[PDB]
Amino acid sequence: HWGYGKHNGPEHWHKDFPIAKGERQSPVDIDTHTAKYDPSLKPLSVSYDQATSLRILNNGHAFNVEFDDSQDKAVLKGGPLDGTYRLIQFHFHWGSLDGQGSEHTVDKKKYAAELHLVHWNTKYGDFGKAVQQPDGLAVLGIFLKVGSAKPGLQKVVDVLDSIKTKGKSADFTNFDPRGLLPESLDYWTYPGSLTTPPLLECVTWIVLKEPISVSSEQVLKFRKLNFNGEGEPEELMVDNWRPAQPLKNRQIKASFK
Ligand SMILES: NS(=O)(=O)c1ccc(C(=O)O)c(S(=O)(=O)NCCc2ccccc2)c1
Ligand SMILES: [Zn+2]
Repeated sequence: HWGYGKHNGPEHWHKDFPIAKGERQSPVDIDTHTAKYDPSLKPLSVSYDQATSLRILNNGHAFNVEFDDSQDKAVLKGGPLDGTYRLIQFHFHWGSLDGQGSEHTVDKKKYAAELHLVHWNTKYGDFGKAVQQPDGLAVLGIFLKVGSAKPGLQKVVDVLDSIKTKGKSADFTNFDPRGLLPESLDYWTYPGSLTTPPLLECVTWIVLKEPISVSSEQVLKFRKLNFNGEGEPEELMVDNWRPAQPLKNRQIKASFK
């Protein structure tokens, strides 16, 4: 099955998921000089005050912090979006070393990690229906660089020992994702896809310009996770990022000048 190794990694995914070579695949390199300021873009509206986190899951490719999305509690609106998108989960992509790990790049710069807050368009009723639509999901992408610790991340880091291997989960209530956001909500946006199989072309990407800083110790703990199941040969969960894909017939728009 698919993963991030030599034998089953991003260069192989097209054989099971032909849309991998599609017209609006993610991630992409963000050429900052070519992205055009769009004065018609709105400020993002990130309304996470009532967010209800439930659980954290090692799914064999990342860890997902899952939210109660049975009603409008944590929503993303505004920016490039029409309507209301409900937070369902967040996860990260990261490297084996600090010089790689992000999926999006900025003028070819790779960050140490990238956070994805996944939201679905509530006009489609459920997540499974939303992923079948071109405007089904909105993913808020936030770059991580290694420097000062991020205090709001440490509750996540400290639970990781309990979900070391694929299929392990743990209770993870009352986590506030507002503690993972940078100061500025300046962003780039473009139409794209899921960055893992099934690679569905259902995502409005909103990538924040300002990275968050996390400590070397924090990201080292991400790298102690396992792709494998309990008792299986240990494969460290590192380099779980898809590289940049062809931009093709797309424009990246900036919310700022
Ligand atoms: N990097 S990303 O934002 O594109 C992304 C990565 C992983 C997943 C995931 O499945 O957990 C997701 S997800 O929660 O949107 N799930 C997509 C896979 C899926 C499709 C249809 C039904 C269930 C899951 C998104
Ligand atoms: Zn992701």
